[PDB]
Amino acid sequence: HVDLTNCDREPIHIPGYIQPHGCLIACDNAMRMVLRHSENCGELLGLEGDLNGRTAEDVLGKKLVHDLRNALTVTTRPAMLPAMETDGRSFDISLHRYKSTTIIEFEPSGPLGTARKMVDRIREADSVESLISRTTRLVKATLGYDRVMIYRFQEDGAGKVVSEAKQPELESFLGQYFPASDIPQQARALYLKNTLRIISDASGTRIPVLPAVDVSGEPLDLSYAHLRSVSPIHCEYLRNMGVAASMSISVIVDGALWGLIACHHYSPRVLSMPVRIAAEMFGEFFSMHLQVLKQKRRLDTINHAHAALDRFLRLAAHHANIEELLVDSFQDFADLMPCDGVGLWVGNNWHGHGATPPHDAIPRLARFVASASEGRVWATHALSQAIPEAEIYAGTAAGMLAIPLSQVKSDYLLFFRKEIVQNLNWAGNPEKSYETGPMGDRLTPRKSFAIWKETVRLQAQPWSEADREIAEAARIALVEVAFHHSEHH
Amino acid sequence: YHVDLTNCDREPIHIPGYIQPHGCLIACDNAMRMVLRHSENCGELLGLEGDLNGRTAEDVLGKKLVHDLRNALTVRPAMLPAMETSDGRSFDISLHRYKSTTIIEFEPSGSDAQPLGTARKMVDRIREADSVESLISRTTRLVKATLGYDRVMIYRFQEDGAGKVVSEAKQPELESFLGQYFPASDIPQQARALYLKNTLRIISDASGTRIPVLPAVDSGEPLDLSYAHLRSVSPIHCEYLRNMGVAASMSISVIVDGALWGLIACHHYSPRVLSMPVRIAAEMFGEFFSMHLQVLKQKRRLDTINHAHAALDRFLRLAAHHANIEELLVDSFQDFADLMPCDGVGLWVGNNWHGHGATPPHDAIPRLARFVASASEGRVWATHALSQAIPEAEIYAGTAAGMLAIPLSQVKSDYLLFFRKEIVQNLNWAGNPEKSYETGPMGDRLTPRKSFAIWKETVRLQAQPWSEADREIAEAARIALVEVAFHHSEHH
Ligand SMILES: *C/C=C1/C(=C/C2=NC(=C\c3[nH]c(/C=C4/NC(=O)C(C=C)=C4C)c(C)c3CCC(=O)O)/C(CCC(=O)O)=C2C)NC(=O)[C@H]1C
Ligand SMILES: *C/C=C1/C(=C/C2=NC(=C\c3[nH]c(/C=C4/NC(=O)C(C=C)=C4C)c(C)c3CCC(=O)O)/C(CCC(=O)O)=C2C)NC(=O)[C@H]1C
Ligand SMILES: [Cl-]
Ligand SMILES: [Cl-]
Repeated sequence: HVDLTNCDREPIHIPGYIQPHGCLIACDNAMRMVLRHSENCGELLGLEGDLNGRTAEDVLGKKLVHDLRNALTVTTRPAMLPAMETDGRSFDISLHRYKSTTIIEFEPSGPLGTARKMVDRIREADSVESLISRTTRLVKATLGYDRVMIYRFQEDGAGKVVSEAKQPELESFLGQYFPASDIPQQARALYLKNTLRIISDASGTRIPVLPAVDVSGEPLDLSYAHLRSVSPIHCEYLRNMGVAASMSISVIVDGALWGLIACHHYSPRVLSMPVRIAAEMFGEFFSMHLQVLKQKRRLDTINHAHAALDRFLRLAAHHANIEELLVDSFQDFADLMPCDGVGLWVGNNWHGHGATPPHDAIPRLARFVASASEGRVWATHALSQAIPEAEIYAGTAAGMLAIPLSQVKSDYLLFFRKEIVQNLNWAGNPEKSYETGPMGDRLTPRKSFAIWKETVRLQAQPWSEADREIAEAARIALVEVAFHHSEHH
Repeated sequence: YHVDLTNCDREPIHIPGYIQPHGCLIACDNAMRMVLRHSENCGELLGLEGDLNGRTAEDVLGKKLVHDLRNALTVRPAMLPAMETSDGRSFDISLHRYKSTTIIEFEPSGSDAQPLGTARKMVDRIREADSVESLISRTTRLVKATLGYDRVMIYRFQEDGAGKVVSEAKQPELESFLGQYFPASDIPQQARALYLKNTLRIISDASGTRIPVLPAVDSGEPLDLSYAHLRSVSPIHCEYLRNMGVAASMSISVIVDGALWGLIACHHYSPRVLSMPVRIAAEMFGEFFSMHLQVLKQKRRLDTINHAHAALDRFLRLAAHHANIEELLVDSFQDFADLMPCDGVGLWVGNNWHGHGATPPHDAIPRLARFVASASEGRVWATHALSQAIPEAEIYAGTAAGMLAIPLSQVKSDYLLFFRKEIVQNLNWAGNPEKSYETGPMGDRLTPRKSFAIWKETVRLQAQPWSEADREIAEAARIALVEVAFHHSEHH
């Protein structure tokens, strides 16, 4: 009995049910004997009686067993076998082996070409922004879903809606965030393991797997089964939205879950196997192209930083007073990385530009970095957790990155970021409200957004590994300025 | 016009006026309405009665085939295997438009597997390669075993455009070229341009009777065969191949950062051509090989850069506990040899030398330090040609032909110096010095023995160039050492 108290640990990989848009047979490892079957196998495949204890050869016939045993060699990911002949009827068959069990999934029948056409419309994108923008538009028109979104996962596991294409009558979620808890760890693991997650009907009656628990007390692990049933938590969430069906394409960068291409329909919908194969091929190209553009943007940003710091080094060689040059120059360092403010703290004198803590606050911050830092870059996105008094000015500066200008003096170049809620660009309608089921308003985008805001209260956008690399290049450039100055003075 | 060794550097190999005899070529107007030119062998190969120039493409090829070819041109040349011609027979057709001309190329169809299946099997056998070395090593063995050529080599182009043979799979009776180099002049610029433009270059027969394109000149214009796979071969290269005993070849161009990284060169000692479907597979393999090489290269660069940073960070922590930085460096300098490929390293501080490995003699260092001082703007200075900067350095070029200097001060001419031997000293050539080659009318220039001798002369007194990676690591070392000096001054 899953509810909001235990849905974080719901065993969604072993639900004991499938979705009604196909049927499922579980065989032993050698595909000799039928061990389990979905209750709808008789109806869909035209079979009579309890299929359990019948041979694979009996239930499937000599030909299909021969063909499926061969395909099981290909087994990586599940083998997708569209348009397989049974009675001379056509079934789209998915076949995999996991936990010493052969799972065979059947759909009544109805790729390179569709895939090639989609990939040709994104392969010329030359920015991450351009790729993610055009992808929702392209997937929506090609796969025919009412809404297509892209989420980018944040360092804390929250999702941000970074792209959206939708029917003009729908509310917008663009620029919205949801908390990490909206997608539990087992769901994330399954998104990482499977390219596609299909939900044909959020109000479809689940079909039991017979048996749910076998004679040995083992549940059936449906981790790689596309027909695997959906948490009633998530089904209630979609029903509250008015969503009736979904398909997600997992975006994998550096072997990790970067985000999802989330396709939502406001009526039941399932794509044929051939179209899903195309969507999966599109997903792999999207992921690779995203990873290529992301590397290029990083390289350009690091190179920009180096060229700016080299200009500063050449400039500084012609200056007898380094403190004066920095007082005149420090605001230009704001261009090195995303920040809302920058400041110079040298000889107990403060110079601020943009959104910073007030001069009164800087001694305490300088003191804390001196204590906290081992002479290297020190950075936090949650100043109030380090310095409670920092809560007062969290609206202006919730995040700080500190570059030491000396190992002897408590002098710093300080970068600041606003509370992340202050930089929101949400396209949504705060008047749009949602109906709820027995679990209450927790399972609504409105409440999800409110919960996210509570989790980032008094916090800024985290300092990226790139921001930290740029900060280290700046620390080291400034050491060099100081050294060359002492060499000649 | 006759090509020879004085003008082969500018031979117009894109407009030879001939094709190779393993197919035939029809050139049409941009709309594929009219036949403008044809190879002499079109008559024999396609079974066409009478001169073709002036006829409609539909009259020559039939309405159905021209319809399909028009469609293919609507949807790199188009590779169309097993096309049915008007007389029932199957032809592998290559189709492209260039310089307002449609070029149709024909080969008799055989029996072939789907290219994608062939390509996938090859790709599956290199995709698990986790180093550049493992990829380059296994690729010549795999390609030879798949395509059935007598020799498969990989060349890597050097900074000066020279090729190095970095992988080889061969018949056991053949001479080895592994670890050999050839000078840049062995592949002229227009040949390089065509290796960049075309993934595959096919030579069916290095001694084969050229088939004329009729007419060779139309308006005075020759037929541009830049993208035609049947384009004939320079007499110079055919003579080179005949001298080697090579009768046929196929090269797969390796493209990295939109530049020609190298070739997978397939050589046969008897006339040989692959079917179009196996050539499509070879092209798909080449594309995958290029991408996987780039991924392995990126990981190897990142690992060497991170290894350098980790080592320089250990040194910074170490130095913080040392009152005497000069002494620490005297004790430590040899460890810096581990940052980048080098044959020697030394410390020049306070007119005192300490050397490790292959370095100039102690007496040579003051002249080198003085040179860097006058030539450097207080940043890293590096050369692979010391004697070109300092004539005196020729004396010790065997030991040290290349130097990368890291300045330790802006007010004292103190350096950490890295050295590389003359490149011929680090040669790992698997070849037979007693293997000799017959020659044609152009003489022994067109032989591997003389190619290698010419290369050796182009790099005499020179080392392996310092890579962009080596220079990035040197700059991290310079900066780390500035930081050691500064923190020393802060606390002392
Ligand atoms: C305690 C467990 C909860 C839970 C579980 C599951 N969520 C799953 C998928 C899922 N949930 C959401 C959340 C959203 N928040 C929004 O603000 C919003 C829209 C504006 C959505 C849709 C998302 C985004 C997803 C990802 C799929 C998609 O986008 O379509 C999930 C997996 C379902 C499956 O098996 O396919 C589980 C389990 N959701 C909760 O809210 C909680 C409390
Ligand atoms: C002045 C022009 C010259 C010239 C022209 C061409 N060379 C072409 C191809 C070619 N040439 C070589 C050279 C080699 N040097 C070796 O030492 C060696 C073997 C040990 C070889 C084979 C190479 C490597 C190649 C690349 C193709 C291959 O390796 O199979 C060329 C293009 C031919 C074409 O149309 O396909 C031209 C033109 N070669 C000279 O030596 C000079 C003087
Ligand atoms: Cl749209
Ligand atoms: Cl990103």
